[PDB]
Amino acid sequence: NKCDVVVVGGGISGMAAAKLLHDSGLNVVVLEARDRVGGRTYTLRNQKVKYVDLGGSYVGPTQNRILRLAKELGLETYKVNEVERLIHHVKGKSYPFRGPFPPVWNPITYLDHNNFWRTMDDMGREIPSDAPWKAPLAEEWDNMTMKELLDKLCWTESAKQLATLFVNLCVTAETHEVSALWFLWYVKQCGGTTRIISTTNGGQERKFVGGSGQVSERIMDLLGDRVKLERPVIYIDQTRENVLVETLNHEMYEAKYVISAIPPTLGMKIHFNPPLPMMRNQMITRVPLGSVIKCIVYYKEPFWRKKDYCGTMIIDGEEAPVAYTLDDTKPEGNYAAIMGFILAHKARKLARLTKEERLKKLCELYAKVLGSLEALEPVHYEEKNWCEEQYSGGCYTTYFPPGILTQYGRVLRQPVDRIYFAGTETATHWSGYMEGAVEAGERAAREILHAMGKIPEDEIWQSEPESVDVPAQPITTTFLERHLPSVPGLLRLIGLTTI
Amino acid sequence: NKCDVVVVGGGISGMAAAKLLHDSGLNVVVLEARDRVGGRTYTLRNQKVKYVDLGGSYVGPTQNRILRLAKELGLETYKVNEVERLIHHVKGKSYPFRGPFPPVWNPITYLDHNNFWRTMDDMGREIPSDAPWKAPLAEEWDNMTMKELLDKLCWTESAKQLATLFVNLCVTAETHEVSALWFLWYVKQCGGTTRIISTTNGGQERKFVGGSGQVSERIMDLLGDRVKLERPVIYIDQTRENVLVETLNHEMYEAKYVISAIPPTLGMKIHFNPPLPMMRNQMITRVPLGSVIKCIVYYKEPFWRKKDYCGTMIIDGEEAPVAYTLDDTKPEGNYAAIMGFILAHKARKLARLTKEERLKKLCELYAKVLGSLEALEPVHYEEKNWCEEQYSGGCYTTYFPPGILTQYGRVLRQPVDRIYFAGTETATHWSGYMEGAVEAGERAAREILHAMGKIPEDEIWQSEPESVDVPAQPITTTFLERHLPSVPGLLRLI
Ligand SMILES: *[C]C1=C([C])[C]=C2C(=[C]1)N([C][C]([O])[C]([O])[C]([O])[C]OP([O])(=O)OP([O])(=O)O[C][C]1O[C](N3[C]=NC4=C3N=[C]N=C4[N])[C]([O])[C]1[O])C1=NC(=O)[N]C(=O)C1=N2C#C[C][N][C]1[C][C]C2=C1[C]=[C][C]=[C]2
Ligand SMILES: *[C]C1=C([C])[C]=C2C(=[C]1)N([C][C]([O])[C]([O])[C]([O])[C]OP([O])(=O)OP([O])(=O)O[C][C]1O[C](N3[C]=NC4=C3N=[C]N=C4[N])[C]([O])[C]1[O])C1=NC(=O)[N]C(=O)C1=N2C#C[C][N][C]1[C][C]C2=C1[C]=[C][C]=[C]2
Repeated sequence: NKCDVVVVGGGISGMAAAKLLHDSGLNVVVLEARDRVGGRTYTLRNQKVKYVDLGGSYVGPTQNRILRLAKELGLETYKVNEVERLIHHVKGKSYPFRGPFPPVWNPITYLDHNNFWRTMDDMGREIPSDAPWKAPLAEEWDNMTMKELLDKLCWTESAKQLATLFVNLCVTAETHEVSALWFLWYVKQCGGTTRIISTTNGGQERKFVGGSGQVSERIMDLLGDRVKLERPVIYIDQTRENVLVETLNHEMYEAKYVISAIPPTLGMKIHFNPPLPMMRNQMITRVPLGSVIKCIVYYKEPFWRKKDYCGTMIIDGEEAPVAYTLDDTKPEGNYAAIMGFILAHKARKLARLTKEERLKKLCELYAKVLGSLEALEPVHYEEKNWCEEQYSGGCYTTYFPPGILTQYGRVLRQPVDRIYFAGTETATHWSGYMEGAVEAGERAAREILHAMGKIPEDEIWQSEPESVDVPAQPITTTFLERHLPSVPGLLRLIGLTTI
Repeated sequence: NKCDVVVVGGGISGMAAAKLLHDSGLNVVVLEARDRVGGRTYTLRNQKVKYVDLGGSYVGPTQNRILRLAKELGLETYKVNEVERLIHHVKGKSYPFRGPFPPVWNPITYLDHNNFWRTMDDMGREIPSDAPWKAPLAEEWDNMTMKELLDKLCWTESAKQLATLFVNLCVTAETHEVSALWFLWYVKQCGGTTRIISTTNGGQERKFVGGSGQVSERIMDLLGDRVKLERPVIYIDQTRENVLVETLNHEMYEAKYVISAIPPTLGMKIHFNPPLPMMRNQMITRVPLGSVIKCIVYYKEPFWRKKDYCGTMIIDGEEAPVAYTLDDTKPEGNYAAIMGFILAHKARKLARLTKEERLKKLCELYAKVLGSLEALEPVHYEEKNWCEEQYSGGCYTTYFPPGILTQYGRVLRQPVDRIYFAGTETATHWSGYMEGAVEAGERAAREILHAMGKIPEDEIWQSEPESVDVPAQPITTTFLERHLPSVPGLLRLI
């Protein structure tokens, strides 16, 4: 029944909020809809895989909050395999390469590719992380889809196709589904294009030994009986002195404050008294999550390594069920595996098939790309379709369709009386990730601490010291990369020299 | 507790479904979240206004289902005033005109305007009403916003601005918010551009005497104690032999079947066991409703009529809080009033103001456009901001952002085990309107009747005889309208 703060949702954000508040000496309850904690992270354990992350998994440099929280809980990271060559598969052909990005040899295509990435970052610099709607051209960029932006920016099909794959992979949505402003914000608040797509020195550098699900599990252990599983919140009443929170299984909870640590649209599952203010009421119907099936194919050995392939494949084209893979072999070199995401429309399309049919398509693709018959002999397969999750709504995170961020973005983390808003979607650095969940959870917790008069206002937003275990190399550009012209820039140079 | 069918939602669609099923001899319960029926229709009554529709109000020719249902309930329509001249206000200036559409005098602008409307209808003819995702170019049109389409089609700013107003008014959303495919379907399934925006011979021809809220109210009377007010559904359990439906106030209902007669996204407010199939699970997070405040300013007399103005104003520009008005005077000529919609981003922007501040902005605008100081002396004001409604989500209806209709559209009315889907959003003719609510409610009811073996499959979808009270004149085009070239067409000819 009675406590200081009810936290709705036991994912990383809710658990981090509850832990902070508990550590501060407050009585907290976590109400979790599912029979488990973790939310969009889920570590499956069986004999065949030992352990596997079926949701959120990767961490990297600049993600200092999740790294610190996990370290405190007794967890370790290991490096995702990127020792050998990456593969770029284009027009039914594989091109091995070293370094983070597939080389471009055609000089026009090179200028186009260079300009695209550069422009994405240039545009991002105009977008405040904590207030994207305050960008000078916010409205213009928000009233455009990423598809429209790509059509304007890319003078080659090659750049457009790779840019499209980049969008699909980053936000599990089609270029035509998402606001250009929102997507540009999303990339910028992750530290830019290089940081977001890189394995080495980027978001995909590392995984947790034993799985990411341990983060939420170990906090639950610390909180004891304070975490209530199978308690979906259905009703929040703020008419009285204490907030009343009701669950589906008929239980009633009373608190001074509430943290909502669920995906914004999942707020729809709760009936509010009094009704939510107009802007939030409408906002929560406007913010869908993306579509993804995470698939892991297991092999007897990491055979790709013997061919000097690290396991990273970037695969162009509609036919490919998966567009980006990573080696998912354990740090010990066993339980050899390839991880791939079936993204956006392909998640929708391929969900109609059986598990076995999906496995077959993946193996035949990998056999083609790696040029290896061994890819046709999987020993095991695991997958998770996040689109079917009632209490997630999708994965990895919430996307904003055109026009929504400028009109409703201000509302995202605006408190509603005694309800404060956590969840990775309300973060300002690595929003969408486990890192963002920690930031948002701890910030929401601190908002309540300030409301109670326990901390000053300037302590609500707290900086994080850099991890000593996972140091961040700065993102650099060469002179040529900075100053080489775009395609229209080169054409203008030709038109001017013709005088 | 126990019945044949639980209907979730007591708006027109749910009420029509419940009435049909009740008339067939089944035991029906209606579970309604609010302390009233009607949903997106609401008729306010007080001495100052007598009665006023604050939500859905207008009906017109081809809307035969709502007309028949209302007639059976003892209701009558009257004609919205369009006797005198309409006004097109452009660049701070009023241009009175007769007929449905504002004249265009510049020949290039004329060609551009003509081509736009014609192209909208041409495109719509390729879109099946019952399956828009089956249009030959469905993906292409769905992956584009209406803003993108307008940018391609309109060679003049004049046409683009008017086209924008048209979109805003029809679907309470910005051109950049909505799929081109969805919007083109929306217009086509209302009978085309002429039918959708016309007062005379169109969707705004008539209102119900006494208000549209009477439709749901009178059905509730017919159903007696079967309608349960203040019963928001929170949980539907389909694991057992009978469906279990739980409400917020702790009551449990058991039925053989369920009709969901709420806006698709409001399905999110219900916890499902077993979980919804993947496609619907995601669909209901992808389908927002538009943004609108309906505002009615009352005056001592319908003074605009004396100046040979009917009360219809089409008002261009960002500054104007309202872009289209209609005379809202009662058929008796009293309770003189002007109705306007504050739409899309302007609803969001102007909601921050007080009621009094909004009234002032409306009156000053009307005084400008009508050229009358009398517009500055309102006797009364009523408004309703539908964006604040927990159990509506907005108004008039659900819009589809780019990419959603082709990917998730098939799911809209696909049954989930024993749950069937009503609501105006699932209609194929005047979806979005009271008319569509009747169609969907009665069709959903008939799906259950067929599932029970009570009617054959070909009786699920039923045609409606034309109303004798509100006959439909066919939409015609002139020879020049059909064959005059577009702007690029004329340039190609040069
Ligand atoms: C799903 C997913 C996947 C598949 C993958 C991934 C992901 C995901 N991610 C993301 C994460 O996970 C997130 O962010 C997090 O987790 C979030 O958290 P939060 O905020 O906390 O939330 P959640 O989890 O959801 O929780 C919530 C909770 O609540 C609950 N509920 C609901 N409702 C309710 C409740 N309760 C009570 N009541 C009511 N009503 C639920 O149940 C839950 O529990 C990510 N992340 C990271 O970090 N990392 C990673 O890994 C991940 N992933 C992804 C990835 C991707 N990446 C990409 C980009 C670029 C690139 C890539 C790859 C490769 C290359 C490149
Ligand atoms: C709001 C609005 C406004 C402002 C206006 C208007 C409208 C609206 N409209 C629309 C209508 O109203 C609709 O469609 C209907 O109503 C629908 O119905 P339904 O389907 O049935 O649905 P609702 O109503 O919503 O109902 C539902 C119910 O449910 C319930 N719930 C929820 N949730 C829940 C429940 N329950 C239990 N549980 C749970 N969970 C609720 O509460 C409800 O009750 C329209 N319509 C028509 O027809 N007409 C008209 O008038 C209208 N309006 C509009 C108009 C416009 N127009 C335009 C276009 C073009 C033009 C114009 C104007 C001028 C010129 C031109």
